[PDB]
Amino acid sequence: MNQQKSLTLIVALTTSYGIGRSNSLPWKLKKEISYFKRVTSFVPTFDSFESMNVVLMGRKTWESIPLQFRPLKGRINVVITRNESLDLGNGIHSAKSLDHALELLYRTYGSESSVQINRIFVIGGAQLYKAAMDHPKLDRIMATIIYKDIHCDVFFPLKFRDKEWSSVWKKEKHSDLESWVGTKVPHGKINEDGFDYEFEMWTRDL
Ligand SMILES: NC(=O)c1ccc[n+]([C@@H]2O[C@H](COP(=O)([O-])OP(=O)(O)OC[C@H]3O[C@@H](n4cnc5c(N)ncnc54)[C@H](OP(=O)(O)O)[C@@H]3O)[C@@H](O)[C@H]2O)c1
Ligand SMILES: Nc1nc(=O)c2nc(CNc3ccc(C(=O)N[C@@H](CCC(=O)O)C(=O)O)cc3)cnc2[nH]1
Repeated sequence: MNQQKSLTLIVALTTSYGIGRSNSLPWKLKKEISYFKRVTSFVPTFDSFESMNVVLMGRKTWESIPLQFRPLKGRINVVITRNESLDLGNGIHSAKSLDHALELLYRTYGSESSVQINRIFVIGGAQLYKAAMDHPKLDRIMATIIYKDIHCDVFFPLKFRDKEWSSVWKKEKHSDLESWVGTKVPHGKINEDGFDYEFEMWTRDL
C-alpha cells in the first residue's frame, strides 16, 4: 500500500562523512558522477520495456543540481518539501515526506500506468538521508568513499562504516556490488584529479 519495495541510498562521502559544502558537492569527479548516473538509471534488460527508477531528493539537493542536468533524465524525480509553494517541473513530483512520496508513486504508477517502477533511490541531502536511515524499508547503501579530508559543512547523519554500527551494516563483496548494478565496476582505489575514491555496497537486514 504505502511501501512495498526496499529503498536504496546513494551517497559520495569522505572518510569523515562530509557530503557537501555551500549547497554544493566539494569535488569535481567526472567518472564518479558517471557512476551515479549508471546505478540510478540501470534497469534489467527484460524489464527494460516498461520499468523506470525513481530518485528521491530533498529540495536543497534539487536546487544544487545544475539547471542543465535537471530534472535527472531517464528517472522519475520526486522532491521532498514540507513547503511546496510550487515545483518548476513538467512531470516531476513533490511530496511532503518520504512515505507521502511512496504513496504518491504507488498511486501515480499503478495499473493505469504504462510506466512501472523498478528501483527507488534516495539521493539526499543530509535531512532526507536522516529520514531514510530511520525508514524500515532502507536496506542498502551505495557509497563512494573519498579518501581526502575535504572541508565540508554538511555531514552524512549516521556513521554506518563505524564500529558501533558494524553488527547492523555489513560491507558486501565487490562481485555482488557488480551483480547488483549489472556492470562490472572498478575494484580498489580510483584516482581522478588528485582524489582517491572507492565504490562500496553496504546492506542491513530488515
Ligand atoms: N555527496 C553526496 O552524495 C551528496 C548527495 C546529496 C546532497 N549532497 C549535498 O548535501 C547538501 C544538501 O543537503 P541538505 O541537508 O542541506 O538538504 P536536503 O536534504 O537536500 O534538503 C533539505 C530540504 O529538504 C526537505 N526535506 C528533507 N527531508 C525532509 C522530510 N523528512 N520531510 C520534509 N521535508 C524534508 C525540506 O524542504 P523545505 O524546506 O522545502 O520544507 C528541507 O529543507 C548540498 O551541499 C548537496 O550538495 C551531497
Ligand atoms: N555517488 C554519488 N555521487 C554523487 O555525486 C551524488 N550526488 C548526489 C546529489 N548531487 C548531484 C549533483 C549533480 C548531479 C548530476 O548532474 N547528475 C547527472 C550527470 C551529469 C553528467 O553527465 O556528468 C545525471 O544525469 O545523473 C546529480 C546529483 C547524490 N548522490 C550522489 N551519489
